[PDB]
Amino acid sequence: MLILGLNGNVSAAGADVVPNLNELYMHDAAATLVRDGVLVAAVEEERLNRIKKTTKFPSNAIRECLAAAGAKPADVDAIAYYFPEDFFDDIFQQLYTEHPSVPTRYSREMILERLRVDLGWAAPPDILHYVPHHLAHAMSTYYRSGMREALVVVMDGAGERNCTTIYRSDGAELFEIASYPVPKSLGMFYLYGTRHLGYGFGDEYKVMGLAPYGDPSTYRDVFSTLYSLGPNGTYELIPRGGVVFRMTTILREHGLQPRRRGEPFTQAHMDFAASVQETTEQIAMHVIGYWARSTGLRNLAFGGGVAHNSTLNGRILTSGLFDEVFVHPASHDAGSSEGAALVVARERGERVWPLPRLTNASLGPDLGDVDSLERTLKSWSPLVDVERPDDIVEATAHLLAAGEAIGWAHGRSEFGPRALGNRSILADARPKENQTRINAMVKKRESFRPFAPVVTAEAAGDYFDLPETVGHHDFMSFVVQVRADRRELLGAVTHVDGSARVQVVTEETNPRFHRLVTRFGELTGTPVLLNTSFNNHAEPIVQSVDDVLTSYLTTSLDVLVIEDFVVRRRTELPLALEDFTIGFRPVTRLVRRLADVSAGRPGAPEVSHEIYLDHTSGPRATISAAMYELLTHADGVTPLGSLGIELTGELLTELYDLWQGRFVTVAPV
Amino acid sequence: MLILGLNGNVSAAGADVVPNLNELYMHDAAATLVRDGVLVAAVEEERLNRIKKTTKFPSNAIRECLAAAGAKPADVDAIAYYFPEDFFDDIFQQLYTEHPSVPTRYSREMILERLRVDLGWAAPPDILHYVPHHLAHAMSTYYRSGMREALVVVMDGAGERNCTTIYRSDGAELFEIASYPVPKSLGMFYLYGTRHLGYGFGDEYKVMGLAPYGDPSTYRDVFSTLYSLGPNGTYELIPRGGVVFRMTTILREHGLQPRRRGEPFTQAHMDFAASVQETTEQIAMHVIGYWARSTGLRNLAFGGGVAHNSTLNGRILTSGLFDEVFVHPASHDAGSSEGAALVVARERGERVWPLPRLTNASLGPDLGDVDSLERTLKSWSPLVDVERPDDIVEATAHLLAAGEAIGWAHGRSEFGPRALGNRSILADARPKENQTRINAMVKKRESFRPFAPVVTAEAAGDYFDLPETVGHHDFMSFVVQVRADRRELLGAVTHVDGSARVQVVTEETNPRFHRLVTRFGELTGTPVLLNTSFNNHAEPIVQSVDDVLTSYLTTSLDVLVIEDFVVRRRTELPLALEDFTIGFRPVTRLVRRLADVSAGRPGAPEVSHEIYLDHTSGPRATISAAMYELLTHADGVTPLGSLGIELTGELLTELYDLWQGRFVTVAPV
Ligand SMILES: [Fe+3]
Ligand SMILES: [Fe+3]
Repeated sequence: MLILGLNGNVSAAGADVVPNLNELYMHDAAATLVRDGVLVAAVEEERLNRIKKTTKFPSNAIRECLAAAGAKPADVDAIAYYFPEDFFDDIFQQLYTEHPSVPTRYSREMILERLRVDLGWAAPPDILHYVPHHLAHAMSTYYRSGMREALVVVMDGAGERNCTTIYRSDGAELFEIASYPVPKSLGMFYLYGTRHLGYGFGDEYKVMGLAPYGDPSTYRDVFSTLYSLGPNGTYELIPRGGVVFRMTTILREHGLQPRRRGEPFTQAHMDFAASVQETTEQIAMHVIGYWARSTGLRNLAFGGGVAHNSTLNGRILTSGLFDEVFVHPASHDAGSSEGAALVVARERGERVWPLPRLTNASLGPDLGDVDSLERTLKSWSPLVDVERPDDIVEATAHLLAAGEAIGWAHGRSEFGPRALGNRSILADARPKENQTRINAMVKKRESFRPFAPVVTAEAAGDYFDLPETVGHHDFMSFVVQVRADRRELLGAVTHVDGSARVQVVTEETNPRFHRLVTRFGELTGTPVLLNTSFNNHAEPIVQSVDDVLTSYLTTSLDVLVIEDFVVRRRTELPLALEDFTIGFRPVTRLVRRLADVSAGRPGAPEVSHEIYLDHTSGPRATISAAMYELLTHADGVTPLGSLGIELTGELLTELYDLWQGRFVTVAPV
Repeated sequence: MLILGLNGNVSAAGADVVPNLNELYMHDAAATLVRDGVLVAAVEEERLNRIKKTTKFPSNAIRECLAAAGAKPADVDAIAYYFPEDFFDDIFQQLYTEHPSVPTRYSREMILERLRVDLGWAAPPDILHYVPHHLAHAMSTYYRSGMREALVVVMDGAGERNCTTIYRSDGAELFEIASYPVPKSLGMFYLYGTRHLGYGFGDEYKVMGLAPYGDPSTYRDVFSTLYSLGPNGTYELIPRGGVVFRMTTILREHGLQPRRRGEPFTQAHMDFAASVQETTEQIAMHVIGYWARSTGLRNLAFGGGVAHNSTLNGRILTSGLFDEVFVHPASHDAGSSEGAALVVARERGERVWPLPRLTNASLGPDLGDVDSLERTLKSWSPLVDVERPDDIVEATAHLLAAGEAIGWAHGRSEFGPRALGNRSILADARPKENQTRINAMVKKRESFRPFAPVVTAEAAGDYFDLPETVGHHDFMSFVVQVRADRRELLGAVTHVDGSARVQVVTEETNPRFHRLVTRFGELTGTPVLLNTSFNNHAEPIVQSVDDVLTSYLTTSLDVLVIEDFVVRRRTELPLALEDFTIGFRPVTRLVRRLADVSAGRPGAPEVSHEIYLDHTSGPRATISAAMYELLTHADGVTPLGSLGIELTGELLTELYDLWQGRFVTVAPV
């Protein structure tokens, strides 16, 4: 049976269902394809529409999943949606009361319309089926664990009814044993803390990264008025919601004002981070500990968005409550779509359980074959030199050992937030100064951010203190201690408390990446690399050849390795664009705006030129009259060189700024 | 002692404190000036910035109040704000967590900055004082009643703590005896109902207008699951707030979807309106009845926004619980600003109580003197003919009796939502077809809307069944029955149940308007007129000469009476604008926008031209390339005739559309 699982809102490519549709309303849109129980293809819409954690309907994800799996629309037996229909339709109705001119169409109709318009794919209404949100999460987590018995815990932001649901397995089935209502959400608590630290939706892992620098005791007393642990795994949490969240009143009362975007981080900020992280662990371990003791289960499969807290995951491993713990690479909403697919297949009669443990998150589209790639690379030759060594792994280990920081792109893209050796930025794990270098210089972000190591399965025990409890480390789900005698050596990837978010790579999972790490260690003595996501500040992980080339050229990475090829910039900045086109993204908007900005009596209006990305939280940039004129010609087909506009260094430098911001698409003819 | 009272948010003229600042966040911004306890000047910011129920800081209102009262900034002893400081600062902090780049400035600083920037008025921080929201409401309502003892009830949307507060007077002081928390808000319930009917914030009185057409029994069973009345004046109301309001789930469950803007009203819609109104009355009378019986008080002073429900007010009169009832012309937040002023004066030592009953809501700016007006009118002569009869009241009664519908503007503008004979549209109350005519034709709105009569104090008992309980009818606060033997006669102002929102005008309140109504009755036999607000669909009540002339000329009113002058259009449409200027409002935005709207590979972007008003819920209009070009010259100074652009009928008709929409300011040189 072939099932398509979906999550996300219903918005088209170009405009949203409502103006500035809340970013909480079905974020991390994705599609999964499940064939006889096996996840055969999976990718998040963000990788394709280039909008971080997008809520847009995942049309592109569907197209690519089908092609990646060698399936056609007609092969799909059913479509599974990650939330119940009456809940989703309740949300739409709410929206419609707030926006009187938006037509009252419900989710079923709207989903099918998207399939029809974007994919030319019409189906009978009853192809669509809907599933409880927590069950979707839980089925995904449990089935992908391969475990024959497990305590299965889902902790997130919010389902239709609960923030947290506890299940025990019963062979192929799940028995729900407990839940905690939406107001007790750890996900929502962590997000509030993240917003207080001057961040937004999606930035939770940054707070988790800052927390080790802080002292949880500075604000312990204040935090103790925000929650309590009760008997038998019960807890209370300060009730979110209202004109003013009660938490806001309390913080302001104690003299804590929220950090602004781009301000430095004080010790006070780090302390607050530590308090948010500590509080989250206290409650999560209170719940998990109680239910582990009560059920006597020693296998845990943990999911929902809170399972992306790898520090918490580490605490789970060291508690000694379990013998084995599994966390899915996509424990956020994108992963629950495949859980919906599993539920729907089961309801339809399919019996696939049990399945092998998921070991490989590389389920997105690949880069095409190497022949077509070589051809594409020739089209980029005004900007880059291309070489094809006898052995790409051999060449790459040498690049790494000589001290180069590289883009590394091959095979199918990683499903879930973590790069794992298919769309990675790589460098030596040893030099401590690589933290500043990859951050401040290459990615352009905050310096405090820690980096994650990858080690081979063969060498893991030589660098890390792996706990007695067996975690599955294929997806960087867990924090572990670096061996004390290796902390100095592993300068770029050891946090201030001696910890690291570790990727333990096996040959089976990723032979090329495993061989790379193996060879690097033969050359240097140390089979460990730094592995961070391949993206600048303005984009999600790169997906296509176009994305990879753009990202390489608009950051200051030393060199790009894509499939069999080594690619290096020919100049410092990619300014020779004569034979390149400029195009708009669906969300690009270019304006000449007039406004009378004087005080007193009205006077002559002033002209501004501006480009912006018309999605929730979309960036914006002032541009010159000359840039405006140029971009009126951004048709995605005409070469820049033959627009009869003089391509000055000034104009091209301005264009480069916009390319770096991803406001436009720059590609060869 | 001279106190300035303020309400509203802190936004500048041109942009809001945050993007798309919620319209609930301090709406109906206003300023009041209280001198030795007497309201000497009062006006809402909306009348000046031309934005309905604006949340913008009331800079213009302050300027005009000062000038209207013959005061300078330096004369003001203190500034009073209608909410507590810690509540307002809590709201800002909330906002700042949601918007990381907005600087964390608190209300005191931000208010004083507005005074400094907009008015050139600097003061020491401690000039500003803040007051509990319900006490502000209650002091305003009670003091303006002139009552020596009263039950004082405040029912609104939300204060900092309660939706409803009950007080009994103690001479000049108020003793709080009871409150109901914010989740029990009648104001919020009524707004939700209003949104379900395809309306928005501010439209509550439209729902109240529709309710008599409906049958409250159709949905009685459904509605009974939304609330209950308990012992001793207690009640429960369905808890608002959450992902989905529980009320939304219930409505959708029973097959009730929200009406879209501009759709026709079915019997089902009218029934729903009747249910919302009935429910509101059931609860309000449950609370008021209990407290009237418990306190034994037979004088009621009723305030807060729910006191603008004139149907409810009528039910209060007929209950027989009271001997006298007073409702302020501005019972919404604009009126509470003067309550804050009264509290602050009392705290500072002033003892003004008791004061005479408020009888006159005409406290805004006047139209200047008649000499300057005659001069201004000459400047409009390309568009209008101006005549100056010996006796304006005599001429006007004749216009009315001959069947003309008129604009009528004189003296100081009305404070609060109701026009009362200073900025009114007037017509014969007798012809039933005037309902369709003033609505569908002149104002451009829904046909169902009822119209309100004005009668003289001398004649009130001849047309209306005034209840035994004495209501103060100076401000159209109460609904009463039209005498059965006059319902047929008073065709334009009698609702389907025989009721009307009546204005009983005295000579003292408005001598000119009283004389007009008196003379009209001498001419026709019937001293009753239709009296509706002077505004089209796209604006609040007209304020200035410019506003009045614009409104007259951009609607299809027959004739304008302004002060001593009769003004008539020279052509059907005001197209001779050669000697007129065009200007932007502070919120006007004119754009040439590009976007690639194709599907498939990117292609050439498309150009759109558009003008919009950059405030929350601001209108927007597509315009032609030719209109765009023209408006680039809208400097508010250069005459249209000498721009060297050909003023075709087509272009001028398009301009007229925009003028009617208030997207631009059109005025003589
Ligand atoms: Fe989820
Ligand atoms: Fe209020």
